Amino acid sequence: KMAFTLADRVTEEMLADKAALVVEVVEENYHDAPIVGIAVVNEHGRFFLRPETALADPQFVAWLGDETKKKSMFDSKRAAVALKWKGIELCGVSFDLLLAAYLLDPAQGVDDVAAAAKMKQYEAVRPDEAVYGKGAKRAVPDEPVLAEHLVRKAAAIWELERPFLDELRRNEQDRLLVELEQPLSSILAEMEFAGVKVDTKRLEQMGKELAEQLGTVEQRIYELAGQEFNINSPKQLGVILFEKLQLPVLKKTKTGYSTSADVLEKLAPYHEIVENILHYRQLGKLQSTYIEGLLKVVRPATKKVHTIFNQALTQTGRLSSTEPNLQNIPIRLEEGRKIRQAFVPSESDWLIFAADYSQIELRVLAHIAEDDNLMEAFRRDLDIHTKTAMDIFQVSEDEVTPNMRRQAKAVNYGIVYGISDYGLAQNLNISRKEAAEFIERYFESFPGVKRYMENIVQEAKQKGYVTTLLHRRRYLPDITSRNFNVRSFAERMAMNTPIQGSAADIIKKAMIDLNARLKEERLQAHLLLQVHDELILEAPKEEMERLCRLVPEVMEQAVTLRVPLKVDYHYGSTWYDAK
DNA sequence: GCGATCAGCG
DNA sequence: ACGCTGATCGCA
Ligand SMILES: [Ca+2]
Repeated sequence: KMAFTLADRVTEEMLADKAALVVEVVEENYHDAPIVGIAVVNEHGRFFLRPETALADPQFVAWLGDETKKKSMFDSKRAAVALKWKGIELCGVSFDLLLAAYLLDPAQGVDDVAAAAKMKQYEAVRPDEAVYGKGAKRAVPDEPVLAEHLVRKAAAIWELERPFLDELRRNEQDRLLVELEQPLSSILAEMEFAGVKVDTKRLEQMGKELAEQLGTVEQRIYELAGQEFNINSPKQLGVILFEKLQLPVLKKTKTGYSTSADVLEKLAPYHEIVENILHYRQLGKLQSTYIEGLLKVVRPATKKVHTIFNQALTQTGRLSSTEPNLQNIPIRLEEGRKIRQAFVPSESDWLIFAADYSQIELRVLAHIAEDDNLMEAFRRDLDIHTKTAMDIFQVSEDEVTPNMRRQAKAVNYGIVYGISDYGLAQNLNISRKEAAEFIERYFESFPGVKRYMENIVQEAKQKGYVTTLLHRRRYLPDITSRNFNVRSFAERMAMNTPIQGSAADIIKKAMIDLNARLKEERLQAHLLLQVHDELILEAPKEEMERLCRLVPEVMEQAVTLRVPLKVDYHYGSTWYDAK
């Protein structure tokens, strides 16, 4: 019901200098995954290609790698990375319908061409799920069904570029797509394909020593509990703590007794068992997620892990990392932080270089709210978290422990993002009127932040959305809901999203500037990971001293704010040592 | 499949 | 009753 050529060979009219291209990878994880078909729509017509012929044709391969041949795509990072696993470079992507839909409305959840197309009343294409099936029924259909689905996606992309571009322009989002999100997409592709090298012997050795500490703590719990149980069974664990040992019930869940770490810490005066249960969970988390979980996804021949950075998922414009998540590798507890010793450079006498922004979101907040005292504090490079710990625990800067600082950190962001006196008292273990008086005092010193929090909520009520400094957008229909709880959650989104989102815009700008600068200095250094406000690279040890001057400066100059941006940096033999 | 939980980011 | 995530696991 749509006309196209089922092509055998590649012809010159398939290689026009502007086209919609579909390079279909059905597997969710596209690393080293099969390419099942190719479709091209251009001025000359519509074409389906079998990949075993087009990807071995030198004229088609050259066309893919020629940046003057412009391609409109959906999810071009997926195609680019699977092509790299075929030894093929894709260049010239001038429109990515996934990123365009994500900028226009991140809450759509647009996961395929049909879902983006529906945004513009275009419906002559089917959902990917209806063509391939789901779960155990997933299959590549017969070639004519596949060829028509891929051509319909390409024709949809061909039609939808212009209406998407013109709405992006009306939102002031068109330079965000073309100068930020599309260039970042190619940089993520390289990072994911390069991967990160893992010391599997060291990981395996820690997993052995963990399995032995786990058993010990486990017997000390059973003995403290009188009997044995499934320490992972909330039914059983709840029965032990709040019936057998008769500990107080401080919190319930929708299913029963709460056993979260916040509760278990408040019960430590009552019984020694709760601190052993905490230690047990922590050692079990390291074992399942970060030992077994990481060994499960290492590619054995190279000892590399290849994450996928989802660029069109978070409601704020942050990235996320999946399979493995390399953005939540432990760091705070000493036992967990040693996991970072297994992350090593991919070549001998290379090193890991990490740089990160200091207090990025409070600096963004200072700039956006134009708070006099908050701006002045950062013009003095004050460490607000340490300063806040001193104020809370009535100590000196000498006696600010890392746990007090991390505590003050949660208070600093909590207050500006709408923490209540109740919530503050539960976090500090102070009375509820002391928490409220503290909150009033903090807004006495930063009235401009208070004003911004009110202004941004009223602006979200009247506009229907909030924006970031580079014009990312988030719609907030619930901001006018009549239900008090639903409306309150939306108000705190209006306070938080412009700040977190602007901080995501800034570090994405830095990654793009950094790559251009690495290239102009002809350095071998390349990005491996982004962790929200941190960039991790690897480079020959001979480039470290240049990177100590280049990277901080690039990051600090990514944008110009009314306060300076501050960047800390370390390097060494493993990720562990690069802090 | 989902909720509770916990690892990270602010 | 601060916000944004992803992984594991039990299942109330
Ligand atoms: Ca930081």
